[PDB]
Amino acid sequence: LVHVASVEKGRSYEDFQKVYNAIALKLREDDEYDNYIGYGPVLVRLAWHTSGTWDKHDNTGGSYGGTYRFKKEFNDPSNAGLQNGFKFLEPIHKEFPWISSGDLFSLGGVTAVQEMQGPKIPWRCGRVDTPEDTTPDNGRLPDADKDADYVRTFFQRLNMNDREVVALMGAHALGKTHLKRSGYEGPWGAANNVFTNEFYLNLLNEDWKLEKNDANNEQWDSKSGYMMLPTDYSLIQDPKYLSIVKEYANDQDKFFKDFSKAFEKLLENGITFPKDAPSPFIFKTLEEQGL
Ligand code: HEM
Repeated sequence: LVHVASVEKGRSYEDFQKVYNAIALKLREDDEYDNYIGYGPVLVRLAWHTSGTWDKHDNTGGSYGGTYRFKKEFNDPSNAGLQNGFKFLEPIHKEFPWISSGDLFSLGGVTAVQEMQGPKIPWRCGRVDTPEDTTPDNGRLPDADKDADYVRTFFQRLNMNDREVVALMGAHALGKTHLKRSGYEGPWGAANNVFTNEFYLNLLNEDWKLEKNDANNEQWDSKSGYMMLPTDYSLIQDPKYLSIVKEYANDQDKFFKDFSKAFEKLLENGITFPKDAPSPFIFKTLEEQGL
């Protein structure tokens, strides 16, 4: 099945910059969430999980249809906690009812990365809501208790190569694991609502110990109070991933550029953009606008 991008009727860059801005202003205002981490990280994860159900083999799942709004997908165990990002976006959608669900979930992620001082992420409009029976089944998002071979094979289904995988994983600088959500507990670093290459630096430079958490799952822990999932740690166990981790730990600009490309790609998988579609939009941050 082909999913052709269809611009919300009559809308242009300024309309979407207004949606961006409303997201960004609420991110600033609603600062208490998650012990003052704020909503940035969970909005990035919402964008990824709503895109990451895609299957390149038959074009099922993906960001286009905004199917997270249906109960089979919002109740996926893999999505536990993302309801907080959805609730955040509800007043945004009420103010701007013309935006599609897929466009809003993906734009939330872009806006969060940029407002957290991350790279610019070009973003295209035109996702169209599809019906409840197009919702992908549970089980397409990845397990955390696995090794590098698992990670590499998993991401082939999303058409991501080694560099794209290691770059995307750098988003684990953000937010934290929550025991009641995923069976893992703790942040990956100190700067968890500012977008930096800290994930790679901590992988290489902390002294990690393999411990069991209070849900009886293994995770890697440091004396600084940081953690890594087994799938994170696999990036320094596999020699191909290790090389790339070292590259990003040593070049913040390269990480930013490669993350931006991979994240846009993730958010666009499955979508056909007509030859005469608008060019991708690059939104200004609140700071750049003086707001
Ligand atoms: C092998 C792939 C991956 C696995 C197994 C994985 C697993 C996890 C787990 C278990 C959590 C903690 C959930 C919780 O307890 O709240 C988490 C959080 C998160 N993940 Fe991933 N992840 C992967 C890839 C990614 C990618 C590709 C991105 C986005 C580019 C991403 C962004 C995030 C963010 C931002 C959080 C923090 C959420 C919060 O603080 O609420 N992850 N991930």
